[PDB]
Amino acid sequence: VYLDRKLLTLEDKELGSGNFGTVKKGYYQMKKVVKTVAVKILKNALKDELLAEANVMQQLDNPYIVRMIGICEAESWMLVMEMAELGPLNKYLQQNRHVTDKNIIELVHQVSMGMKYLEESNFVHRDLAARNVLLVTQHYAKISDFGLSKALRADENYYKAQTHKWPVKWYAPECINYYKFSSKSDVWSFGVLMWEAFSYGQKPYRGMKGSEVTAMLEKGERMGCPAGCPREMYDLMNLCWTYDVENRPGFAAVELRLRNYYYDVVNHH
Ligand SMILES: CN(C)c1ccc(-c2cc3ncccc3c(NCCCN)n2)cc1
Ligand SMILES: [Cl-]
Repeated sequence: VYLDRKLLTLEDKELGSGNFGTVKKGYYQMKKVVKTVAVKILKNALKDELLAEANVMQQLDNPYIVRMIGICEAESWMLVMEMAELGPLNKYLQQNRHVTDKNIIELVHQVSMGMKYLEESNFVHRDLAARNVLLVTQHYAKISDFGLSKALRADENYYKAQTHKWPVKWYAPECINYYKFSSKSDVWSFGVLMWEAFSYGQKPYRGMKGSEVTAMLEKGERMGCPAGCPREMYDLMNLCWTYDVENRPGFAAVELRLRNYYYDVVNHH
């Protein structure tokens, strides 16, 4: 949707940055109330990527996915989104070390619900990481950052990339080796995201080059169990890290395992 620039107010507060430009906090006027927003502003191919990112967000409607308000064509191209005011999950857990395991399970289960919907909708995220999980509240997570997302063709269950700056530590072997991105590749990333969440926002494969990560994975080696991570949660991360794409579970199976485990945790102690 095309938004009116006069109805938008930008704050000095920078929420994010990259080659595209920045993300700033703002306020947008709705029919009656005013809405707090996060605005992706482009620096003045880069314009087309923003419109495709808006096109994907327009098509998604789920409680666990950041809602887009619209696009604003003014001093620059802007993508206006509802703000998840607690911000990225990795930074939040680095600053709040006392969040319980039950609370982490709850948040990771919400991400899996959002991804089950994306899988059902036949979109591939291609940038699933804890930095792209945003907190609305300490008990409500949403998936953001659809800049690399693709709508799958009607005849294929994967997107084939033509070019190769990629978040390689979050990518499945088939992505790195064959440039093929499927919902199962997003499951691998989700396993890295789970490790990050139970490691209170620690970076995965710390001190390792992307090429050293690839070699460790090719040898059947994986990151260890995070300190105090429940065994059932670590077993699920390893299942997400199944090398062969055909034996790796899809998001329906991942979400069901997280649902049953979470409702078992809440029913106990
Ligand atoms: C508390 N704090 C430091 C903070 C930082 C970032 C956000 C925030 C919220 C957003 N909400 C909706 C869409 C994008 C959002 C965004 N984006 C950019 C990077 C995300 N990988 N950042 C909020 C608070
Ligand atoms: Cl990386």
